[PDB]
Amino acid sequence: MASRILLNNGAKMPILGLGTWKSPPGQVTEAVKVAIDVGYRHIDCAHVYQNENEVGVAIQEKLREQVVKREELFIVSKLWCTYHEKGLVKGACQKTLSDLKLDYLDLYLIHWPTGFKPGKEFFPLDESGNVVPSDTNILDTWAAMEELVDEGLVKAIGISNFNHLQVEMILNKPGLKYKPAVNQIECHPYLTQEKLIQYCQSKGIVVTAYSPLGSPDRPWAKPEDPSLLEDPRIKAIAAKHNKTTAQVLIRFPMQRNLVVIPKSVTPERIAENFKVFDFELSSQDMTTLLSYNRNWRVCGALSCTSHKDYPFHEEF
Ligand SMILES: NC(=O)c1ccc[n+]([C@@H]2O[C@H](COP(=O)([O-])OP(=O)(O)OC[C@H]3O[C@@H](n4cnc5c(N)ncnc54)[C@H](OP(=O)(O)O)[C@@H]3O)[C@@H](O)[C@H]2O)c1
Repeated sequence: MASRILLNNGAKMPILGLGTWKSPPGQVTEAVKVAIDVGYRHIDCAHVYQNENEVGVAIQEKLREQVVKREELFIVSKLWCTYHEKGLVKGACQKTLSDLKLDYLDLYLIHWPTGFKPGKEFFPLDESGNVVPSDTNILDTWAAMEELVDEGLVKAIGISNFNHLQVEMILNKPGLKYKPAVNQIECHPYLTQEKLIQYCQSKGIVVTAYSPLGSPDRPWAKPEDPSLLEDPRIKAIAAKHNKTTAQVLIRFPMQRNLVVIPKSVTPERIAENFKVFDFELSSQDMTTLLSYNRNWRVCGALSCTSHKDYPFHEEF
């Protein structure tokens, strides 16, 4: 298992990264410092997570300490839904760069295919609770992303939570200049994503698996929801390999040629989650884990279900 995967922009992306959604601002600086100290070279960020300033403090300190060089890091962020308009994309990217204290991103993603009305609120609502869309379309937002490459702000551009017809819309865009390098999607044994993964990989688009542990800290969790980390069948596979359940859940996407971005703020877990390059799941293990699919989504975008670009009506 090599540590990096080749993207269709010619750059190499570390297959293991640190997630930062829900990482409290008063803990994420230490989390990222520890991660870099124990070998992580890829951090997954987003403006909407409201902690990029604190992530940036950690990155900058480790660069200043010469623990790593900038070229060895792979920093990812995402354009939030209220910035899909042509005239807002550059400023949104620049705010993320300023907060992360970087002069380029390795990868910048359209966070969701749905554009929302610009303004201070990340989820602008009408008086009856529906998200207010913007009349921007995917293709014009993509052209704005391409301009970021040509201005030197980002090395690669990609998409997140795009279904296969939305990916196809970009691939078929008139005048397409840069293909998406990555589609970042939810993926784990309860949402195995075979169809969308095969489609993206067949087009040379690398898939990143988010919520690989089932996001046990997601704010809308209910006690009755399935729990990957507690699933006795997954625990049994981990026991057989003398690894933790989380380690199996991280190794699983790696062996499907995916990038994976588990989140933790706990130093011991940050280190544990990186120790996944020393064992192999068998083909039988892989097929058994795939068999647990139940089309269960952590991130269903349930308040956007009437948006014209809502991604999860299509089968994939
Ligand atoms: N593009 C998108 O729309 C999108 C959506 C969702 C997520 N993401 C990205 O993907 C990242 C990962 O997904 P996620 O944050 O939803 O959840 P996740 O990585 O599946 O799970 C994170 C949770 O697992 C716990 N955990 C981590 N390592 C563990 C271990 N070894 N043993 C036991 N528990 C462990 C963490 O606890 P502690 O932190 O307390 O240790 C935290 O509660 C996000 O942070 C974000 O960067 C992107």
